[PDB]
Amino acid sequence: HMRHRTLSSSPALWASIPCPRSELRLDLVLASGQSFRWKEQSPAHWSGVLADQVWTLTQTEDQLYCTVYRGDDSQVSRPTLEELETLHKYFQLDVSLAQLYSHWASVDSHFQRVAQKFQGVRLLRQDPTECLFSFICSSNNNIARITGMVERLCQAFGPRLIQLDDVTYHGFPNLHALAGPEAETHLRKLGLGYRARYVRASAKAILEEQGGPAWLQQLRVAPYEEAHKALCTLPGVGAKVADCICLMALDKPQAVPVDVHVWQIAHRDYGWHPKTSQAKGPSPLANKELGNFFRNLWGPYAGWAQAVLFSADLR
Ligand SMILES: NCCc1c(-c2cccnc2)[nH]c2ccccc12
Ligand code: NI
Repeated sequence: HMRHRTLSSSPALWASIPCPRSELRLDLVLASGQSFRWKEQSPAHWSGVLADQVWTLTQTEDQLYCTVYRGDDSQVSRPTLEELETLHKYFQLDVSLAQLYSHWASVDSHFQRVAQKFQGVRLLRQDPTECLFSFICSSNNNIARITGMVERLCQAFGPRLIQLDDVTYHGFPNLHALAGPEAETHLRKLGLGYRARYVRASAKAILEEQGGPAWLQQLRVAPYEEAHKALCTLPGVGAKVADCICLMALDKPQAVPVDVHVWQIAHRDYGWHPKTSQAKGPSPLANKELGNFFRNLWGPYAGWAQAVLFSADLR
C-alpha cells in the first residue's frame, strides 16, 4: 500500500515550522553521526522514526516541512500542534545557532572559516535509550555500519510501526527486550560482533542495578560530571561514548567526546599538544585535558561547536 510522501505529492498532509536554513540544515545533521535512523528516501526528503512514529522532513530556505504517519490505520492528516512541539524540541530550535556561531567565531578563526560553508549544524535532542545503545554500537565502527546494526536491531527487537515502499519501520526496543537470555546470541547473528554482549549487559544493568529507564531521565537533570560518571559504570560505555550520550540526549551542551578524530583536529587545526600531561598521544588524562581545552575556548556549548567541525569534516 503506502508510499513515502513528497511535498509535491501530498501538500495537504504537510505542516511547516518557520525555520531559516542558517538555523538548521537537514543534510548536515540527520546523517552526520547523531541519529542513525534518518534516510533521504527521495531527493531532499528525509524519513525516520521518532518515538514510535514515522516522519518525513524537507525544508525551503525559510521553512521546515514535515509529515507524520501514525499507521494504526487512523485516517491520514497533517501533524497536530503537540506533534509539531515534539519536533521543535527534537531540533532544540529555542536555541539560537547564529548567536552561538558568532560567540564561537569571536575567539576562533578556524571555526570562523569552517562556519562559512557549514551553517545549520545543530544538536538533536535524542531519546536516552536509543542514543545509549546506538553509541555502544559506535566503537571501532562507521556511520554506515552502525546504521545497519541499529536498523537490524530495531527490526529484530522492537515493534513494527508501518511500511512505506519497501521499508518497514520499527520503534526502538525497550530495555527488557534487549536484556533477555538469547538477546546476545541473536545480536551476533545480526552482525554486532562483540558489541552484542555490551548491548545485552547494559540493558540488564540498567534494569537490575538502576531501576529501569527512569534512571536515564534522572541523569538528564543531574549535572554533567555526575551523569558522565554514572554512564561509565555501564558495560561498553567509556568516556567517549558517555560524552556522546551526555551531549546528544542528557542536555549536557558542554560535553566534548574526545576520540582520535578530535585529537587530529586539535593538533592540526589548533596546534594543541598536551601540557599538564606528558603522554604525548591519547591517554585517559590527556583526553580529559583536551576536553577541558575546548570547553575553556568555546564556553558551555563546546559540544555543539565541535559538532560543526565533525559534520564539516564528513564531506
Ligand atoms: N569525534 C566524533 C565522535 C562521533 C560523533 C559525533 C557527532 C556529532 C557530535 N559529536 C560527536 N558521531 C559519531 C559516529 C560514529 C563514531 C564516532 C562519532
Ligand atoms: Ni605538533
